[PDB]
Amino acid sequence: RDGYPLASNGCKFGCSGLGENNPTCNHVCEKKAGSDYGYCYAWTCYCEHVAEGTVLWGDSGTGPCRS
Repeated sequence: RDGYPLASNGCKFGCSGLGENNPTCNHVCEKKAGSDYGYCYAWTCYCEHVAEGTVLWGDSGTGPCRS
């Protein structure tokens, strides 16, 4: 299951312009998603094979990500 639902209106995984060092998006994807498919454009991070039952409400970069 793809991971582009952006459940958390604030942020899904790492990657966040207006935020601290939240590069977890890398390990996160290759950890629970066990895949190297990530998409970061704005203040947030996307991934594949993460929405397959897993959770999605902000990782480390979450918080001051997007409104």
